Amino acid sequence: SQIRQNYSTDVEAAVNSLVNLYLQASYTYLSLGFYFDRDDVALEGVSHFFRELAAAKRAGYERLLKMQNQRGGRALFQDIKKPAEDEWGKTPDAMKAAMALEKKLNQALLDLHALGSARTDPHLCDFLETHFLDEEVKLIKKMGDHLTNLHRLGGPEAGLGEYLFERLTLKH
Amino acid sequence: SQIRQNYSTDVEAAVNSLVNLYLQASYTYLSLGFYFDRDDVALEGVSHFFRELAAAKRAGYERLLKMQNQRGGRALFQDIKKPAEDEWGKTPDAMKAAMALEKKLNQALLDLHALGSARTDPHLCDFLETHFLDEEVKLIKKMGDHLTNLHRLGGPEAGLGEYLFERLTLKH
Amino acid sequence: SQIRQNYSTDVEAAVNSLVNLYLQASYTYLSLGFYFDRDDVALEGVSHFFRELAAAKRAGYERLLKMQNQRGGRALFQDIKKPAEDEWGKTPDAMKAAMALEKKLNQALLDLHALGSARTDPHLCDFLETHFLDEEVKLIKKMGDHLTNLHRLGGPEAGLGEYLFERLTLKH
Amino acid sequence: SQIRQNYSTDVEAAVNSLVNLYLQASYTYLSLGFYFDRDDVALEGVSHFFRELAAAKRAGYERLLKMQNQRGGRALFQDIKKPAEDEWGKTPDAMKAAMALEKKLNQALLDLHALGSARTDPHLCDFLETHFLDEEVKLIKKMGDHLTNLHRLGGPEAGLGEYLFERLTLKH
Ligand SMILES: [Fe+3]
Ligand SMILES: [Fe+3]
Ligand SMILES: [Fe+3]
Ligand SMILES: [Fe+3]
Ligand SMILES: [Fe+3]
Ligand SMILES: [Fe+3]
Ligand SMILES: [Fe+3]
Ligand SMILES: [Fe+3]
Ligand SMILES: [Fe+3]
Ligand SMILES: [Fe+3]
Ligand SMILES: [Fe+3]
Ligand SMILES: [Fe+3]
Ligand SMILES: [Fe+3]
Ligand SMILES: [Fe+3]
Ligand SMILES: [Fe+3]
Ligand SMILES: [Fe+3]
Ligand SMILES: [Fe+3]
Ligand SMILES: [Fe+3]
Ligand SMILES: [Fe+3]
Ligand SMILES: [Fe+3]
Ligand SMILES: [Fe+3]
Ligand SMILES: [Fe+3]
Ligand SMILES: [Fe+3]
Ligand SMILES: [Fe+3]
Ligand SMILES: [Fe+3]
Ligand SMILES: [Fe+3]
Ligand SMILES: [Fe+3]
Ligand SMILES: [Fe+3]
Ligand SMILES: [Fe+3]
Ligand SMILES: [Fe+3]
Ligand SMILES: [Fe+3]
Ligand SMILES: [Fe+3]
Ligand SMILES: [O]
Ligand SMILES: [O]
Ligand SMILES: [O]
Ligand SMILES: [O]
Repeated sequence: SQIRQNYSTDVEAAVNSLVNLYLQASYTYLSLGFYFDRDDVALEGVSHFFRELAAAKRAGYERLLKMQNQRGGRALFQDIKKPAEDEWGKTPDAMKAAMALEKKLNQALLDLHALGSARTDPHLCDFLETHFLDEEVKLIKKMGDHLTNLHRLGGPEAGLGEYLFERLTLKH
Repeated sequence: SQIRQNYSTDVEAAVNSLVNLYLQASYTYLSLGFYFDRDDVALEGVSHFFRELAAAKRAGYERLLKMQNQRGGRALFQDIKKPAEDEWGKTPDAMKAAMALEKKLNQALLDLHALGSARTDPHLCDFLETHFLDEEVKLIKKMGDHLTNLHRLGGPEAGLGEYLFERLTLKH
Repeated sequence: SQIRQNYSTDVEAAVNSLVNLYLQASYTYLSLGFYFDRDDVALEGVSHFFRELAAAKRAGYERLLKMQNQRGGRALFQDIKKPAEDEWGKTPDAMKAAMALEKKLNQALLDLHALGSARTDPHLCDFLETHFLDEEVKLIKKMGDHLTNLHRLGGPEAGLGEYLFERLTLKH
Repeated sequence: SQIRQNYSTDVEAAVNSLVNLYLQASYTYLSLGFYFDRDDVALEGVSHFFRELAAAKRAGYERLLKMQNQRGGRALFQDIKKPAEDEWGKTPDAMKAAMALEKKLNQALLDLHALGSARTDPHLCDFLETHFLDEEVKLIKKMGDHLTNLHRLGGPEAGLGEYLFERLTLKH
């Protein structure tokens, strides 16, 4: 590659791998979005929430692909694994799956930062620090706050709580 | 008729019949509207909802009458049957009646489309596809979502649920 | 399903299947987009073209999922197969792959319309006629025009032709 | 120095050295700029391109000098070596020299980041990551794309290609 400089084959491949993980996360949020729009689930604000996250994850993989091209890497695509569930349960259930997905993405970002740090690749490191790491932290914090409010709204009176949460916390 | 072309007497008569069904549906929504405005029911957002539907149904029969005249058909009017109930119960009860009415209207639209398809009358078919069929589907979906939220708000704590739903979902 | 009406299990399943085909088409256009952005391909207007198509295909599957929910269907997701190529060749090569993909999507839309016509499902038919069929026809025509201009720019002097086409036809 | 803190004499000296390298790069782009403005070269867009880079490199050394003063370092200036060529050839030739210069600057930035990382100097590191490293990567990618388009426009018909490239890619 005429442009490649300080860009290890390991990072290149781990970037391709993180791309597939963003693709799959996007796909998982697509499924969660349409799930909460089902006439028998009918929680519009929950649906909007997961739909925004599909979009955000798509921006992530688009940014990883762009950086791949900028460093002289070559994208390679693999199959995107279908989401882990077909039916997502109640808002708390779904929010827990989302939390678990985001922790997985955050761990992959941290592992990739470790890798690029090990190959003394500071461009790759700060790319992750600037466009990914703070976004994950903010988003995980938000999901935690959501889980805390669902839990406080939970238990015996849980149908009402899920309604209120969707109406009063989730936008629209 | 100097203008009539490709317009079967069967469609003409089924159009007159669907007009009476829209008239009766309009009438049913009138009754539901004023019912939820009673001082001892007092759910303004529910009342507004059913009042908007009376208006929407009236637009439907006005459009059917206009098309009747445009094709060279002749309108004939029959008595409009009074609504099936005088008292409509609680929001879920009323919403179920509305769902059942809309399914009946949708079945009549589908039967009329089948008929006009059988008389190879594509103008009539696409008139229904453009001005009626998508409206029914959207409206049925909405009523289903409503029923799902009333159900989740239902059971022991149902008075509070009906209040919240009217305040937080139904506009005004 | 409390809302489902005139919505066959066959259409439901063929809709789920067409969703996966749009997902895979989107994915193929993603790969084509980043491919033409490689420092050693470097045809920005070609890249923009395929990137817009990824977005358009994504709008398609989002619309299919929305309609699925509106009719009372249930989305089911399968793995998304990786694109057929890793490297896409020259502009004419890529444009031919795109043409072939769009013909496949158009054939699937036509087969689904045939199916829904066979189950006398006019809502499904006109949904496809309104949001899909004309879009395919316009897009195929455009791809054909592109192929005709690449061909006229082709042969011995082909490097120059690909440059001119990207600069003077493809926007930016 | 009353302000100096965590600022090694090695970084200080390597900063002075990188300043001279930016000064010399600026000087090289000055020469390339006026070269493409010669009546017998006459490629205005190529000239503008290299002139903008002289300016960009000057901003770099001005920023390095400012940071030097901010950390309590002392600037020391050495002779600026004349550019390596008097005559720069054709657009591809010049673009290759520019690529080679930018790779040299990028290697010096990476070496300085390694150094400041070794002296645990995170201010210096992030200064480079924020104001230098991404700029180099973007600029190298652009130069690569340029070289790819010149190459595709090259060979037998090369005079025409250089004209088109200057007119249709290079701004003005
Ligand atoms: Fe939001
Ligand atoms: Fe399961
Ligand atoms: Fe399941
Ligand atoms: Fe940093
Ligand atoms: Fe860092
Ligand atoms: Fe928002
Ligand atoms: Fe929003
Ligand atoms: Fe709303
Ligand atoms: Fe309203
Ligand atoms: Fe009764
Ligand atoms: Fe009664
Ligand atoms: Fe039609
Ligand atoms: Fe039709
Ligand atoms: Fe209670
Ligand atoms: Fe309204
Ligand atoms: Fe209103
Ligand atoms: Fe009020
Ligand atoms: Fe465009
Ligand atoms: Fe192959
Ligand atoms: Fe290949
Ligand atoms: Fe049709
Ligand atoms: Fe020639
Ligand atoms: Fe455009
Ligand atoms: Fe555009
Ligand atoms: Fe451009
Ligand atoms: Fe410029
Ligand atoms: Fe020489
Ligand atoms: Fe010389
Ligand atoms: Fe750093
Ligand atoms: Fe400019
Ligand atoms: Fe300029
Ligand atoms: Fe000029
Ligand atoms: O939102
Ligand atoms: O409304
Ligand atoms: O575009
Ligand atoms: O420029």
